[PDB]
Amino acid sequence: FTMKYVGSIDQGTTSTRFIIFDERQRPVSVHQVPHTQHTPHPGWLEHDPMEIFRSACKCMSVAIAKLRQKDASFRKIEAIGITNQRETTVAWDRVTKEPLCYAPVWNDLRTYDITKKVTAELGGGDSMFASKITGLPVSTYFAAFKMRWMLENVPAVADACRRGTLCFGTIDTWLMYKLSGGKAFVTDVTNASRTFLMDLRTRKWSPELCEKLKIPMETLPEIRSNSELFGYVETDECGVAAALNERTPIMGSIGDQQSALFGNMCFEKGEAKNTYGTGCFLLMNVGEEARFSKHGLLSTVGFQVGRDGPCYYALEGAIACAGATVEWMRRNMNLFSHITECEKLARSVPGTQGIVFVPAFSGLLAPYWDPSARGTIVGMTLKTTRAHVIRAALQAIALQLNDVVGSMKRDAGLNLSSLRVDGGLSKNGLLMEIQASLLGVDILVPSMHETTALGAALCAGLAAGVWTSLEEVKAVSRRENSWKTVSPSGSAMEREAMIAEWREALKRTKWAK
Amino acid sequence: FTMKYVGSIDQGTTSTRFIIFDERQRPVSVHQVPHTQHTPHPGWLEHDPMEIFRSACKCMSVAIAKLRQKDASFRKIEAIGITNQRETTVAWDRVTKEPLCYAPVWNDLRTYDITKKVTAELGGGDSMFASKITGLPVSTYFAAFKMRWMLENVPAVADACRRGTLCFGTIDTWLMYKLSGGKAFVTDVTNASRTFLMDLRTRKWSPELCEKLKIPMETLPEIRSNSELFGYVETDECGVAAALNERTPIMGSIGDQQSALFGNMCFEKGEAKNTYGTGCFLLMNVGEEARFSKHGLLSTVGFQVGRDGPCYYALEGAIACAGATVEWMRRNMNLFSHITECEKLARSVPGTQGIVFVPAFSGLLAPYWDPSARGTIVGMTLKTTRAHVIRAALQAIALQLNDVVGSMKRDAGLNLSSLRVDGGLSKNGLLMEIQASLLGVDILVPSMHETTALGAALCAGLAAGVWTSLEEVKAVSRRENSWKTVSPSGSAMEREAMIAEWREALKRTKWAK
Ligand SMILES: Nc1ncnc2c1ncn2[C@@H]1O[C@H](COP(=O)(O)OP(=O)(O)O)[C@@H](O)[C@H]1O
Ligand SMILES: Nc1ncnc2c1ncn2[C@@H]1O[C@H](COP(=O)(O)OP(=O)(O)O)[C@@H](O)[C@H]1O
Ligand SMILES: Nc1ncnc2c1ncn2[C@@H]1O[C@H](COP(=O)(O)OP(=O)(O)O)[C@@H](O)[C@H]1O
Ligand SMILES: [Mg+2]
Repeated sequence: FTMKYVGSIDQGTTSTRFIIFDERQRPVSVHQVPHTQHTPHPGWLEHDPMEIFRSACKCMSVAIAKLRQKDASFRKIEAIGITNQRETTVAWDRVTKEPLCYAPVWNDLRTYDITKKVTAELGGGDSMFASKITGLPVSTYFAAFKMRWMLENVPAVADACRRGTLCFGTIDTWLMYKLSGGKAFVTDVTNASRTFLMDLRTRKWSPELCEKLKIPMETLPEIRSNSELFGYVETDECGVAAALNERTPIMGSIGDQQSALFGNMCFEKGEAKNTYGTGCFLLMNVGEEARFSKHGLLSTVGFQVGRDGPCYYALEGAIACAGATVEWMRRNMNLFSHITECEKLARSVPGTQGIVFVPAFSGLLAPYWDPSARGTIVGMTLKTTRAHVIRAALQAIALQLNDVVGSMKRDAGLNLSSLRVDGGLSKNGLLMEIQASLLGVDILVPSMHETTALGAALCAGLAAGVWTSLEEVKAVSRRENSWKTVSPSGSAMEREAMIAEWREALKRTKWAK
Repeated sequence: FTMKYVGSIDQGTTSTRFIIFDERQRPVSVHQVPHTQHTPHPGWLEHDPMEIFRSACKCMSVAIAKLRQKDASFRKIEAIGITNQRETTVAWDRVTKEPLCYAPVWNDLRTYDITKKVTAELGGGDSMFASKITGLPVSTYFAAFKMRWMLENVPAVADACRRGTLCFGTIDTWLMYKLSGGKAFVTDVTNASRTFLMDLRTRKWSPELCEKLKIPMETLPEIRSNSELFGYVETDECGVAAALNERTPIMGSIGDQQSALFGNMCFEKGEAKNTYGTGCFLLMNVGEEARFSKHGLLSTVGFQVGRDGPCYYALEGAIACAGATVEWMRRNMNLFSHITECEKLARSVPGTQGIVFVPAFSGLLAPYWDPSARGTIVGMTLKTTRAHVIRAALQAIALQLNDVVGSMKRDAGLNLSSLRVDGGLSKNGLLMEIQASLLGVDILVPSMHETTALGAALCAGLAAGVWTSLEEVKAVSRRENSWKTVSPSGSAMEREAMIAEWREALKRTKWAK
């Protein structure tokens, strides 16, 4: 009979995408719509919630139209999954169905003042004071502090709060709310874990933290798993309820990085995913028992398939400048013109030969949180060329991830089994070879470019019966979607010497204000 | 009354050049002939003395032939001045009139083993043991150690020493010897001050230093001033005498850096010159009393006009990578296509916005000696561009000079009156402006920049009576050749910030070994 299709909304920081998958886990139809990156002040970033909603709607109707062209028997989508940029918080009124203000992005720094105040007055100076509850440090990124800011600075948000019509929610909630025409007010365990308001292990809202951070629990949605019935697409914007035909259940919701972990089949303990973009996030599945960090890392939910399915937890490490570093060498420094020359020049030299380039342009994150760190090159002679500098940048990305991986291994008591990588820099062959040799792990690069989107589609498809088990999911994946493997090709001393050289260079990165 | 002309032989590390000046101090003819750069062993550099002499004669006959084509008033050259690469030492036989080997160049490093031996055995671990006598530390550069190497390693030189036919001479002596047809064996006070054999206070050879270093006084020439009769040109090697037509006296001899000091009219104490070339050589007139450094700067003779005349001393400082940095950014780093873009890109930004680039590619010299220092960049953000790196390099050159100048001012017990500039990077308007703001003195840019050649021509012309006083020399210069004056135009906090950043960066430069 006809193919079963699963649709995935991939709502990213810069754009929204709807991707329709079939039973082969193959992306058969795609549409993308970008949205506005509002920066009203320095360090501020916010998105127009209604623009994001309309973008998703357009993506759906266009992708549906394109598929019916390829398959005329395509009448319905079995279920829809959502995957989203995390932490970004929307504030809306439950009567007008409208947002009270623009949504502060995960990246936004406006919450700095509140962040300081929380650590000092509630944490007594310790930013890790609630880390055994949330798995998180006090930071500008997490949803709670953005909520507090909107209560303190936006009169309309406080007006909705004082009346009792205020709703707070991350992008998954907002989308599910508007897609349902105001009928659903829900969130998944992964998104909820990024709010600073959820107990990580019990996966329930914490009244202790909600009251301390002055957030009314009346403004918070219901927490569900990643794979179950969330609601139904009940909106004719932009003709989506029509474009859909059979009434379509929303059955998947999962944070973007977690969706990548899931979509790359990282089901076992020690299986990890590094998602490349401007920076990169590294997530490792640490098993069913939550692991807490002594070395800067985040403790988060990996995935939970079903209301009482096993919850797999993860450790998370972020480094800020990856793809941005390679482009920096291009648009800012003129080291190359085409991004194909980047690897060509880097491979044209036997080594860095004395130099180390620490591309800490936005400070040191990884495990060693040092906001004073800056971009720095040491050890240069007159024999130093752009080729050695580019290769040093590639070595640096590898060494930075090694610092994260090392920290993850110690925090989890678990070796990195294998590493999946996708995104802009996963194409760079030399970077992969250096990373594989330095980490001592196999690097798997998916030939299918839509593994982030696939995660939410897998969550929905499992809930909708398109796929019946993770073992079937894995079997279909192996049959349909190939991958390149990059194995270690370096020596033991070659690694130790490179790290020792790296450690010496880090000492000189401090620059500060 | 007829037009008067003075010739200048400029014998450098890479080429020889004859420049004819008229009485207006205008360069009216020039020809350049290179000589072979012999590098038999790594770090070694050697010059064929007969090739250098042949080149000098070739340069003279061609430049003269060129002049009479375009100048009907040119009849003869009144006098010839010589200016030469210092320290480079020639060993020749007094009977064959030919060298026994090639001449080790000033930057040649074959004398390292001997230089460590002198510091150990004669100095007692102190390389400054004869600094109060010579003004120099024990170093590979200076002639005495090259002479010693020739007696230890070259059998012909050791053999000539036995018979009493061996002559040691710096380039001024070798040329003066061969030009005269073996009739003159003399050196000027500036060139002699670079042998490690002259006493600064007496301006004579030190019997004790000759005794200690086993260099017989039979091998050394007679020390004279920079301006007087040395001899006559009595050779027709490349048709030179014929070109000269009339008999021509050699009336000027001065080391290349001192010649720039003289060419730039630094006749008064407090007046300084800097040659912005591949590296920087800073010379400051310290007066009629020798001033000694505690910052590793060299004490030397600046000039002496006339037999036993007033002897003005100098302090000398150098930086390794000035022009070499600008070129390095172009070829090795692709920061710009060719020379003109360096200034334009650097000017396009108001400042360096936090970054510091310390181009210590071959260590730090000046008042902070550190061979372990390497090329370093600190403070980079994603806002940093190639333009910022270029401007930072220019700032770094100026900052290094500021440190050298400061150290000179303290030891000499005098303020910097003004800085005259030449070399090539003096054409960079922004570099001059930054330099002026950092120093707090006006910077003088001669529109006639053949200043090194001018010094020897002035020396010869003063002895020949073409110019009758230093006061008239300046008057002619002021009337005929226009100066560009660059006044300090910075902010107290901007200079304060630039120096403070520079200071921090220097601490992060240690790397080598
Ligand atoms: N082996 C297959 N079995 C069933 N349907 C398929 C198969 N291959 C392609 N299709 C269908 O053909 C349409 C076009 O997809 P296409 O771009 O060819 O997919 P792919 O490139 O992944 O094979 C889609 O609707 C897809 O479901
Ligand atoms: N139910 C199925 N749907 C699609 N392909 C299947 C199925 N069962 C087995 N296969 C096999 O999986 C392989 C992948 O097919 P397909 O995705 O069409 O390849 P392509 O990359 O050319 O699109 C084929 O060799 C096919 O025989
Ligand atoms: N001390 C110096 N004086 C003048 N130019 C120098 C010096 N050192 C390096 N240079 C560079 O060499 C070029 C010409 O100098 P030149 O006198 O021909 O060198 P050399 O002394 O080796 O013959 C200039 O463009 C300049 O950048
Ligand atoms: Mg196909």
